[PDB]
Amino acid sequence: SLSIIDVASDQNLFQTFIKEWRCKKRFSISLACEKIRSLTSSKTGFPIKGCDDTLVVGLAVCWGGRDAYYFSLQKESLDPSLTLKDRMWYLQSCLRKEKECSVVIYDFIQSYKILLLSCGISLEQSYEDPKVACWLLDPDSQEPTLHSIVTSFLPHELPLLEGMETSQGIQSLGLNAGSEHSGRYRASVESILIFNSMNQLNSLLQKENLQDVFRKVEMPSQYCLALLELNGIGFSTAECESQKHIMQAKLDAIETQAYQLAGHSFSFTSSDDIAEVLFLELKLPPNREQFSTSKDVLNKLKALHPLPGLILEWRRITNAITKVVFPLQREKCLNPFLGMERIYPVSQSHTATGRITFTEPNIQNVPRDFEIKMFSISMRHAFVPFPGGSILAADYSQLELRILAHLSHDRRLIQVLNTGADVFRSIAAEWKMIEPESVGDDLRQQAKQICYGIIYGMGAKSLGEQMGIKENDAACYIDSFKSRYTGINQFMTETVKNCKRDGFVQTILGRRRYLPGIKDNNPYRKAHAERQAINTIVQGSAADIVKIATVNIQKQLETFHSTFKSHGHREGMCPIRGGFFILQLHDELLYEVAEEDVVQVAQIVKNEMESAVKLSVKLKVKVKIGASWGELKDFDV
DNA sequence: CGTCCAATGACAGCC
DNA sequence: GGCTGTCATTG
Ligand SMILES: Nc1nc2c(ncn2[C@H]2CC[C@@H](COP(=O)(O)OP(=O)(O)OP(=O)(O)O)O2)c(=O)[nH]1
Ligand SMILES: CN(C(=S)Cn1[nH]c2cccc-2c1C(F)(F)F)c1ccccc1
Ligand SMILES: [Mg+2]
Repeated sequence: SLSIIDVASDQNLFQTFIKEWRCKKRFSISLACEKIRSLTSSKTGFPIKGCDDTLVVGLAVCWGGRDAYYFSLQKESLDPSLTLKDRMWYLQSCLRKEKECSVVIYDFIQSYKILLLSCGISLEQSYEDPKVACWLLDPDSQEPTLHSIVTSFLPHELPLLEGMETSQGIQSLGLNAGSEHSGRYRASVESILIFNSMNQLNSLLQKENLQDVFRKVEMPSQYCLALLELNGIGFSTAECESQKHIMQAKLDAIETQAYQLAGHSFSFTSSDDIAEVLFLELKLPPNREQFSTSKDVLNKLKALHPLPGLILEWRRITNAITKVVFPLQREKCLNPFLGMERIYPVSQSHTATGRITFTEPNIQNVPRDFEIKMFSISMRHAFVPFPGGSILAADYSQLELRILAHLSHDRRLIQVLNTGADVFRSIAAEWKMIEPESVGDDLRQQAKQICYGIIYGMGAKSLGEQMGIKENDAACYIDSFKSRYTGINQFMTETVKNCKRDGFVQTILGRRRYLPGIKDNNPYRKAHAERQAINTIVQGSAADIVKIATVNIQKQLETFHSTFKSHGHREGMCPIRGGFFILQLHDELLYEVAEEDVVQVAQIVKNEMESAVKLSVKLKVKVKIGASWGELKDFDV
């Protein structure tokens, strides 16, 4: 059945364990975490950052069968000759290469950060996370749990999870300290399960030709994101508090001016109070198909009364305060080693198309610079580098357009993209009948939504509502698009044809997203899967290229510079040196770079992004350096 | 009965 | 009166 071998209990048992561990090219580990329920428990270990009530008491190692070698990280040991420092030397020796070696870890990112921050050990091997392999086999599946992995890929070992309800809680069984069971038993069971399950997962990856995407792209991306979560992103409380005051002052002016237009005071959060003022008092025309106060209704009423425009601006500013300012100042944390405050978002790579997003908080959703008549409110000014550094931004110009041109072989789109004329400003120039140089960011952003909207199947009705024209007139723009770019339309038709035949779509690297609704009887559900088939290939291939570029940049930074890998590595152990990954923005990479290395990192980042993948269209990359996320300026190198 | 896609998440407003 | 999804925002 099961066998748990406490290797720190005997010297001869420990030396035999180290001698065998140093010969294994593949094994699994699972950290044993327990919570300090009482001071009388007399449990020793390493404290965890954030969860100070939780200790790392040990570690389980498994390299075959149902045998778990528990590595006790407690001060007390049955063999006092094996001091904790001796065990740390041997644990560090076996977790760092000299020599290919693969370590299977469930929730690799958290385990990597805990091993570094709590135990002072930096992993230096090849990493395999089973939850990432489960995502490659089906990007639309539910986020994996230890119980779900065993239920699907190792059903014979299901009784080993009885009693421990935490197996179905996404988080690692050994890392979930909220369990009442010992970390020794939870880690020993998990190491045996994730090791044998990864063998079946690796077999399924090889059958689906995804074993190289797993080792070269996805798992190295997790390592890059692990350094990101260790770095965090700088945060200026003063700048965030300053713009909060400017926004709260504009709200008071709007509320004062709105009440005067209404004749009385009303609640901006109450739609009934808003509907009574506009429709029952101001006698504004209700919508066709309805006392609705949505964004679509208020935009049609802006031209009849100034109050709808004031309500729309109140909601925009209030959203920037209640859902951005408050979470950022709530999640901020002091970093004594850098002498500044930072925010540490958690990455999320279990997405439908392969994009990367962030949680707690979602830095990607920080609002752009929007004008306020009092000026511009730039929430991104609050994100600053460390004293003596600059924030570096490098983004692909139009990555999804250039991938679409490379896949559709459209000679006209390739010709337009090879020319330095902005497509969005050219669309707005034809739209509003203005010169391209006179197109503002608000109009260019509106033309951007129209461009990608039409490409991914937006209908004539929605296009008319976007372009502010009749539905009959909007269908002519779609007809012109399907005639002006016959290569794109041939790509859209063949993709739906191939997805109806295969039942899935493939990105540029081979990742499959299964879309069973492609043959559904419902006309809305069937067309939704058709639009998903077009978008998953383009948007998914863009995510693949960015992940490739991120991995290559990090490989180059760790060779050009012998400094610390992340800000967490400086804490686990000199002025700051190099560039530090802080944020990924789908088609844009943000790095915190010291002022001395700004020029070299900009050249390293730009070269790796342009040479990540070879397409039939040039991958144009722009680099911008500034004193904050909102003060970025063009940097030509 | 809802026809661009992807994503997170605090409140109005529930059923 | 807690429990969603909805309509904010970003790419
Ligand atoms: N389907 C869809 N995709 C979008 C939309 N907006 C952005 N995207 C995708 C396509 C490209 C990717 C990055 O968009 P950006 O906002 O960076 O715009 P861009 O096309 O890169 O141009 P630029 O960076 O010069 O603004 O996000 C949209 O409204 N619909
Ligand atoms: C008729 N038209 C065209 S073709 C503009 N265009 N150029 C593109 C290169 C790649 C996609 C493109 C589009 C698109 F938007 F159609 F998808 C247009 C549509 C709306 C407003 C103004 C012009
Ligand atoms: Mg961009």
